[PDB]
Amino acid sequence: PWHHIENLDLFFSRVYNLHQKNGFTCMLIGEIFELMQFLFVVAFTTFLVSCVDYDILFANKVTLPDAFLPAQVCSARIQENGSLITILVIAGVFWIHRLIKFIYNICCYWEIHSFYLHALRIPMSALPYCTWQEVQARIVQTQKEHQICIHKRELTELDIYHRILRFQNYMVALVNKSLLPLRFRLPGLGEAVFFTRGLKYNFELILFWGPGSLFLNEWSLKAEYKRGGQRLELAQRLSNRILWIGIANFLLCPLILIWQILYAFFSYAEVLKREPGALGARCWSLYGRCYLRHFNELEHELQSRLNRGYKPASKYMNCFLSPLLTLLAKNGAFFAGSILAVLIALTIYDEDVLAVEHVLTTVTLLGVTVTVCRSFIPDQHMVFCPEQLLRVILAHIHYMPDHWQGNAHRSQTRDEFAQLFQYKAVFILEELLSPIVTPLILIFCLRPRALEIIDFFRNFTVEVVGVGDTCSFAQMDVRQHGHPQWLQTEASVYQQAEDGKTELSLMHFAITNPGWQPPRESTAFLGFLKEQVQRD
Amino acid sequence: PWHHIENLDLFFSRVYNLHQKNGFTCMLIGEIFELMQFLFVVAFTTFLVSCVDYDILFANKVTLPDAFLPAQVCSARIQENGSLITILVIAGVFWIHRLIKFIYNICCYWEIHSFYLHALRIPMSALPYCTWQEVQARIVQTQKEHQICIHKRELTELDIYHRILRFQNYMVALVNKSLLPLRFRLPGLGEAVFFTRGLKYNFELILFWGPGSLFLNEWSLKAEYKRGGQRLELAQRLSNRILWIGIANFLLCPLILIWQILYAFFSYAEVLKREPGALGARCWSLYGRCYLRHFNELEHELQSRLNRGYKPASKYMNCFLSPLLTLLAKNGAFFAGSILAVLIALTIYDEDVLAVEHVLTTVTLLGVTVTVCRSFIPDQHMVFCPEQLLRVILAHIHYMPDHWQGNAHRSQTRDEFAQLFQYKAVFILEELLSPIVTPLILIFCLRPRALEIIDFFRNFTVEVVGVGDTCSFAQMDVRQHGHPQWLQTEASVYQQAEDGKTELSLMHFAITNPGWQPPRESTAFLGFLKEQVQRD
Amino acid sequence: PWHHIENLDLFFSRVYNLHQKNGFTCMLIGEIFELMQFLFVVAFTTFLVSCVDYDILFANKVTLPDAFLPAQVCSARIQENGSLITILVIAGVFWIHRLIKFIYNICCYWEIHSFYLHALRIPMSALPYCTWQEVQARIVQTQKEHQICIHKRELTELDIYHRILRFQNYMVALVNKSLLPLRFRLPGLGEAVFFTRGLKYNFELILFWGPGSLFLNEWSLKAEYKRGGQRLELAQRLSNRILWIGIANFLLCPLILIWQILYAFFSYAEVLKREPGALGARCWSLYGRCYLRHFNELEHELQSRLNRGYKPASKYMNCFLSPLLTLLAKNGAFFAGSILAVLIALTIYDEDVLAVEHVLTTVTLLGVTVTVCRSFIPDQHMVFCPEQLLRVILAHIHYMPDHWQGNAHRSQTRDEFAQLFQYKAVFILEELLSPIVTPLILIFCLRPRALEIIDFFRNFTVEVVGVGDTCSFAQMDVRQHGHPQWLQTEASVYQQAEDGKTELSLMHFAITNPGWQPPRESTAFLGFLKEQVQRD
Ligand SMILES: CCCCCCCCCCC(CCCCCCCCCC)(CO[C@H]1O[C@@H](CO)[C@H](O[C@@H]2O[C@@H](CO)[C@H](O)[C@@H](O)[C@@H]2O)[C@@H](O)[C@@H]1O)CO[C@H]1O[C@@H](CO)[C@H](O[C@@H]2O[C@@H](CO)[C@H](O)[C@@H](O)[C@@H]2O)[C@@H](O)[C@H]1O
Ligand SMILES: CCCCCCCCCCC(CCCCCCCCCC)(CO[C@H]1O[C@@H](CO)[C@H](O[C@@H]2O[C@@H](CO)[C@H](O)[C@@H](O)[C@@H]2O)[C@@H](O)[C@@H]1O)CO[C@H]1O[C@@H](CO)[C@H](O[C@@H]2O[C@@H](CO)[C@H](O)[C@@H](O)[C@@H]2O)[C@@H](O)[C@H]1O
Ligand SMILES: CCCCCCCCCCC(CCCCCCCCCC)(CO[C@H]1O[C@@H](CO)[C@H](O[C@@H]2O[C@@H](CO)[C@H](O)[C@@H](O)[C@@H]2O)[C@@H](O)[C@@H]1O)CO[C@H]1O[C@@H](CO)[C@H](O[C@@H]2O[C@@H](CO)[C@H](O)[C@@H](O)[C@@H]2O)[C@@H](O)[C@H]1O
Ligand SMILES: CCCCCCCCCCC(CCCCCCCCCC)(CO[C@H]1O[C@@H](CO)[C@H](O[C@@H]2O[C@@H](CO)[C@H](O)[C@@H](O)[C@@H]2O)[C@@H](O)[C@@H]1O)CO[C@H]1O[C@@H](CO)[C@H](O[C@@H]2O[C@@H](CO)[C@H](O)[C@@H](O)[C@@H]2O)[C@@H](O)[C@H]1O
Ligand SMILES: CCCCCCCCCCC(CCCCCCCCCC)(CO[C@H]1O[C@@H](CO)[C@H](O[C@@H]2O[C@@H](CO)[C@H](O)[C@@H](O)[C@@H]2O)[C@@H](O)[C@@H]1O)CO[C@H]1O[C@@H](CO)[C@H](O[C@@H]2O[C@@H](CO)[C@H](O)[C@@H](O)[C@@H]2O)[C@@H](O)[C@H]1O
Ligand SMILES: CCCCCCCCCCC(CCCCCCCCCC)(CO[C@H]1O[C@@H](CO)[C@H](O[C@@H]2O[C@@H](CO)[C@H](O)[C@@H](O)[C@@H]2O)[C@@H](O)[C@@H]1O)CO[C@H]1O[C@@H](CO)[C@H](O[C@@H]2O[C@@H](CO)[C@H](O)[C@@H](O)[C@@H]2O)[C@@H](O)[C@H]1O
Repeated sequence: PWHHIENLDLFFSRVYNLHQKNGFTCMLIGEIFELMQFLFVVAFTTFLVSCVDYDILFANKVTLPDAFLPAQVCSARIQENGSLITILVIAGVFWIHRLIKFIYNICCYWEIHSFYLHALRIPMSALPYCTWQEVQARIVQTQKEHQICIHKRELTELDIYHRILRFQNYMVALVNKSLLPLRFRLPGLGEAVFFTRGLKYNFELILFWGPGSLFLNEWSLKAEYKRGGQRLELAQRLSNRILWIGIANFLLCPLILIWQILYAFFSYAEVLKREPGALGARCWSLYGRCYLRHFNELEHELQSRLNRGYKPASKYMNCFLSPLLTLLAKNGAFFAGSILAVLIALTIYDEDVLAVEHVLTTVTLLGVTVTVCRSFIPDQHMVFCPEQLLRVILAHIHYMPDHWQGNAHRSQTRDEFAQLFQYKAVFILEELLSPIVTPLILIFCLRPRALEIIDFFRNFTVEVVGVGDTCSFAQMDVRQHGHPQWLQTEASVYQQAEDGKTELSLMHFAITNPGWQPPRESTAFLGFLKEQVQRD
Repeated sequence: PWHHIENLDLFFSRVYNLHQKNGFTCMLIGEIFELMQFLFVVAFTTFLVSCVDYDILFANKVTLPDAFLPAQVCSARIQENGSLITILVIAGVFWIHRLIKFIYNICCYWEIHSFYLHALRIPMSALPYCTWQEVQARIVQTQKEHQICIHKRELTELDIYHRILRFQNYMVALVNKSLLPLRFRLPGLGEAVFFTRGLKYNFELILFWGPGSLFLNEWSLKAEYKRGGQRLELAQRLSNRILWIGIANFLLCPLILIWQILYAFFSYAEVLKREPGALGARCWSLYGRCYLRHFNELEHELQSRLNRGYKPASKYMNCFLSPLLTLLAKNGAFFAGSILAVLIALTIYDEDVLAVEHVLTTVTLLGVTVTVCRSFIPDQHMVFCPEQLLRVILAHIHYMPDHWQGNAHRSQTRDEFAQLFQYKAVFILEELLSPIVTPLILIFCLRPRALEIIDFFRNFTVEVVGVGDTCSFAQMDVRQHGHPQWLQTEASVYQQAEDGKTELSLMHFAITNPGWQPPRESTAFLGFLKEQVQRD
Repeated sequence: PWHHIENLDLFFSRVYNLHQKNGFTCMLIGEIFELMQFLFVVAFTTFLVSCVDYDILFANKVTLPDAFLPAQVCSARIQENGSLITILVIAGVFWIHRLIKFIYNICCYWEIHSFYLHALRIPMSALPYCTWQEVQARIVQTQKEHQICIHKRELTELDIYHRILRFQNYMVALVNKSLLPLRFRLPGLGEAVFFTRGLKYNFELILFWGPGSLFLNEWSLKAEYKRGGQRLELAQRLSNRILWIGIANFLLCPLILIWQILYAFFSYAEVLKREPGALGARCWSLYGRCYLRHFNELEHELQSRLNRGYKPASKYMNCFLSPLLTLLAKNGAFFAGSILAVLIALTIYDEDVLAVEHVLTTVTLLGVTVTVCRSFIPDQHMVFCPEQLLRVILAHIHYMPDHWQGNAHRSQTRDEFAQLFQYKAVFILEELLSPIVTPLILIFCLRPRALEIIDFFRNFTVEVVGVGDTCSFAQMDVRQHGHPQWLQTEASVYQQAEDGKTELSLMHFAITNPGWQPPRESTAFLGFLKEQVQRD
């Protein structure tokens, strides 16, 4: 609760994170569990590889520990493996770095916990039931007593938003203006979108937080990037920086590939054996979390919007069925159910139809076949309405390409709605492929864009008095960043928010935070909008 | 895409069918699968009857093909069966007729495929996502360039409807005016309705397409039926025709009975072993598909209406529970679950309670008993609302007897809503009974109505300039076929659409096809209706 | 259908009960089943205790009846048990009393059956589909012909309500004004509510129907309780009466405890073995059936309101999840699914991984663990809205504390909504604990309130001309029993309906029974309410 604290972006971010992971104790436990999962994957894997005698386990009454070798021998058997010892040393160094960051993080989170209890007065018991809106209103009222925000002003409830979301507004504006290569033209497929967790991590490590990034403070852009001249040498320097970060990625490829595979296998294989159709359900697509996101939108508001609108979207995606697969399913079900009905009537009649060379395996395989086909057979009496489903999905989601509203029922619309909605299986596949795909996209597809990235960060970076250097769009300025088709805008092409992000983002903010005082242009815009809504 | 083609009814029907079975390839495959199902049922059955040595299979390690007899012996064993060889010869003749019709059909469908691609310009890829409305608008715009409709006029979008649905409007009007015996008074039951697939096939074979039917062209009624005189000799001729068609049915009874038995056995026996309650779900009742159908309503519009309104109807049917069966279920569940809980506690305690003469079979039978009873026990906390359920079911369905709206909750209403909604099990039973029941209804209950059928076809058959001879009701003429209670109508009794079919059918058509230009009386009617709706 | 019958409260109650248990036959069967369940529990239990030779059954091919001992020995083995014979004699005396009451009840119900058939003219076939509203309208029209209601007036449709619900309105008003101890302050828990079936039975046996109750006739209060004086001696007499009834409860404690144990064991043990999560579903809480109930509300109207509003309430209760349990579930699922995926991959690879000392039991236990955790893991994409859920729950339920409407999302609101909504498991536990808890609450917590109970029954008991002595609140008088905050009321504190029961109860009655003629003040109140609703 200190006066003139430190970097305020971090303080506010930590406060927000403490509200999200409901309380200090919960958060501490969550982090500890996160550290134990890594160590368990690595140690379980190295135990399975190195200490277990599979031959005795398989064939050659045997108790479980009859397989395991004694530690006095496991240590020697794992030590005489240069590749394994090297992977373990790199894994242990990453782990120790993560454990040290965790200790430092909890030592800094006890300070936020004391902030809550003593200056906000929200006990950790009343924190899960507490409405981040109420939390930040407490903070804004506290700004008087326990002084913060070194010496600029009183907090204005959007400052906190800018502090928590400075780099995320930059990502939103980068992806919104089609920098940052995502679309690819694969042979044998349409234009794929490849945006993963590792790729966005690399983009942020290149642009925002690193040794030689664009930013020096975490709230101020380096002084040269604001200068119009010397843009070409800056572009060359950025290109070399991203080249070498891509090469580090290419060299770390084997280790991250191993991690993604062990790890994929340690959860999704269980789910596969249980319910193989859980991976046929669809998830909201990291590209799509960044596309459908308003500018100053905290994570919980985006996710509330995203799951309010999830079941409409599943009803839409299941409308759409291929006739050929449906017919193949129907008829395979007929023929398999016929042979199975005959074999079942026989095994019921005499009961010795069973234990005939292949009858039992045949019954089981035929049952699996009938079940798969019946899962592919659409439910008769299914209401097919892709227009109203798309209308309600939009009402929850707020952003959609413009060539969707008319032709809701075509393959073009369905095909690029799957850009946003994504079978979970292609998610797991796409997270597996990112170790081997991220370096080459990073080296080849982004380095040509470095001169456009430099011009973005020079052109769209405003200095706001209290917060520092923020994105130019996240101001929610209807002027200078509007879009003439949605709407007064003093914005030409290249200087405009594409899918209506400025207008819809300002509306979403004004609706979610009713306490905020809207500037002149924003107030006039919202008033004219309300007049048009109530009039028309 | 030819000029002055052929019979246009067939051309249009084929075009519509090609749109429905989404594309030529899909349709071809579907027909091939339809041909392979027949051949598989017959060949699998004759293999099970004739080639398999059940004794060795049952009792007397044995591989599966140890049962089968060698073909050099299967041929002789199937050939020395006069009944089997005769059934196989009749089956093979029906098959060859169906295969020849299939070859002719695909040779005629390649012409419709070329029509699409070259004159409509809708590739087979864009056809599943294509909206029959858009397809027929293409057709109506094409009528200028690739000339069709030999020489009468330009197409008016209702001509295509009449062409595709000429005989189906006749069936709708026949069933609507209570010709065509459907209601029967069985002893021990209420008035049953027996309308099947085979019965309607026989009605159409008698009336519409045959050697000596009412129609000579497929678009023109024979010349004598338009004459008022000689009605009695025509009635006698029709009565003799239907007598001999009924006798052909009675003679073919054994073969169609065998077909229905086998074919139901295969599929529904599999479903029975899987989920015996799937046959307790209810389907929309061939009588009911013809009762709830508007006049000029293509199959996909009826089915869209029928499944939009399916779940309300299931919620209605499950409201209604017999108290005696509910009480018997509750108490049988109590006593069975009590004995099973005791036996389960014992088998858990010692684990040797099992392998006691009858304990395991008792546990299994008691589990089945508890599950059946719990399925019959209504869900407590079930909202019982048969008035609003009937209101929404009507909103989807549009046609309901008039003595339903008040007493939605009685046994009279539920009992004759099951005329339309029909357990799937009574559907399979009613399709099994049709081989043995259709000849006797056809000989006894319809031959007395022949003089009324002749008067129907003489009185209600208009000659419309472009289309030929169509039903008089399907014109959707508010005059001369109205109903005074629904509504100006110059229609007395016997000359009126009963359940409001004219008014509601004209409204449904005007709503589904917004491009159609409504005649004077229809326009005035729809305008007055809109004024009354917006006023009241 | 007799003229000047008997006590009319009983006649009307019986008529209502006959309508509820749909018909005489159904009702008779239900009662017979109720008698057979008691006898079966007792006889099955005494057979399991006394006649079965568990040693031979467990260890020492054996047919089931090899366990049972011959009756010539079972009689002697059950007779030489003083405790068992005593429990059986008390059980048989209670049974014989119940059988005698059943015979008398059906001999009195044949009279109501003849009443229906001959004076109301509703056959038992048309009775399940018959709408108690229609039944009582028949009754009110019958009041002219088959004369009833000895000589006061014609029936006014609220008289029947008072007759059926005289003592239940008293319970509603007792619980509504916080007499009748329900809230308790347990250590280690919040303020528990303990209101069971046995406790309310004891309250009614003390107050309403007994040897020396408050009422002498069933429709008239004893003459002394109307007198202001002698209140202290009446309070002492009531205190002694409730002391001795509590002591009878304390002495009968072992037998009712045995009954509850057995009876819960049978049914809920079966359900436990089947679906252990059925006991995690929530039920509407005997306290809560009495709290949410309007004054003159028959049982079926309350239950219709209670299940119309059940699924909203379950959606509310499940949008509250503890973060710590959710995190523990997620991570236990991870670690268990990881070890199980490894063991499953091994058993798939070689198939002899199985039959290794503990692998199969480990796979089963791990599967149970993963399933339990996945049940505790909240469904991602779950819409969390406790404000609109509470709004719709209120719309169905009509009564709620006033400090709920604002903070729908807190632990205070959830914690005292579980007062009304109650896991089924705590219901079964709370019905088990009532034999041992009811005597001590009855002796200690209610005897101090006897002087307030006397003042309640003296102050709030009006003599209405046709019905006799009814509760003062159940008149639905907006004056003299209103509440100034809801609303003209001439009611001070202690003389007012707390949660708005008078106003909302009068509204519910006027809406459910549209035929009733509302008195002056009630009519003016309802009119002003309608004017305010349509105005604001
Ligand atoms: C110049 C060099 C550049 C090279 C850079 C490489 C970039 C890619 C590296 C990827 C990696 C390196 C680890 C490799 C280990 C090697 C050891 C050898 C192993 C041999 C045996 C770190 O990278 C992750 O780090 C995260 C931050 O830690 C980032 O998100 C930040 O996180 C927060 C901040 O605390 C804030 O929310 C915010 O700041 C960011 O959102 C991620 O964006 C990033 O992918 C892997 O860590 C990852 O593990 C995966 C599960 O595989 C985790 O999955 C997630 O959570 C699971 C449930 O828990 C679910 O299962 C899974 O569905 C879910 O998705 C990831 O979350 C991540 O933890
Ligand atoms: C040739 C030079 C190369 C040297 C190594 C650098 C390699 C490049 C990355 C280095 C990297 C991890 C390694 C990447 C993971 C690899 C995955 C696979 C690897 C194994 C397969 C270590 O990060 C720091 O580690 C420090 C030591 O631990 C180093 O000491 C330095 O010197 C000392 C004195 O001068 C200083 O006192 C000391 O403070 C310095 O830090 C630093 O050099 C380094 O920057 C960066 O990761 C991390 O960056 C941070 C922001 O920084 C990210 O911030 C998160 O999100 C932001 C929200 O907006 C906010 O930032 C923040 O709210 C949030 O927490 C994290 O999400 C996190 O991901
Ligand atoms: C003077 C003499 C009069 C005698 C007339 C008899 C009238 C009754 C005969 C009935 C029969 C004779 C076959 C007997 C074989 C004997 C061989 C011996 C066997 C010994 C071993 C033909 O009759 C059917 O023919 C159809 C046309 O082919 C008709 O519909 C037309 O169809 C289209 C046009 O192509 C157009 O849509 C339109 O024009 C009509 O809608 C049907 O109405 C008619 O029932 C049987 O065929 C039938 O098989 C059944 C499944 O049993 C099929 O079931 C349907 O599809 C299944 C999924 O695929 C499902 O399982 C099933 O749920 C579903 O219901 C039927 O569809 C039908 O194919
Ligand atoms: C004592 C005389 C008796 C002779 C036999 C006739 C027996 C009566 C029916 C004969 C029957 C099948 C047999 C019934 C099935 C039996 C089931 C059980 C049987 C085994 C247990 C064969 O139909 C034709 O077969 C031809 C040869 O294959 C014959 O050759 C003739 O002579 C040549 C030169 O003069 C000519 O060139 C040749 O074109 C002639 O056809 C014809 O006689 C016969 O009409 C009719 O079935 C079929 O009728 C057609 C419309 O016709 C129905 O149309 C469908 O729906 C309509 C949509 O609106 C439209 O029509 C159409 O869009 C659609 O496709 C079909 O749904 C279909 O069902
Ligand atoms: C001075 C002395 C005072 C002492 C008073 C004690 C007060 C508590 C006694 C409790 C007891 C004494 C029996 C003990 C047997 C001892 C024999 C020895 C056994 C050794 C081996 C009678 O008490 C019950 O009697 C009922 C009336 O009969 C009362 O409700 C009235 O009922 C109607 C009127 O007919 C009218 O609706 C109305 O008037 C009241 O609503 C109940 O409120 C009362 O609890 C037990 O009876 C009970 O059995 C339980 C199931 O355990 C029954 O459960 C219910 O139905 C089940 C499905 O059927 C379900 O499973 C269960 O979920 C459900 O809850 C109860 O319903 C009840 O029948
Ligand atoms: C030291 C004296 C003690 C003597 C014994 C009395 C003990 C106290 C209760 C006695 C009790 C059962 C015992 C309690 C259960 C115990 C559970 C565990 C026990 C074993 C562990 C027997 O009830 C009666 O039984 C009679 C004989 O069978 C007795 O004969 C008497 O003398 C004769 C000539 O003068 C008379 O002709 C004869 O008519 C007298 O009845 C009476 O004394 C007794 O009142 C009362 O239970 C019952 O009360 C009735 C209303 O009364 C309740 O009414 C129900 O709900 C009401 C709706 O608003 C309405 O009333 C009604 O619509 C409905 O039906 C019932 O729900 C029911 O529960």
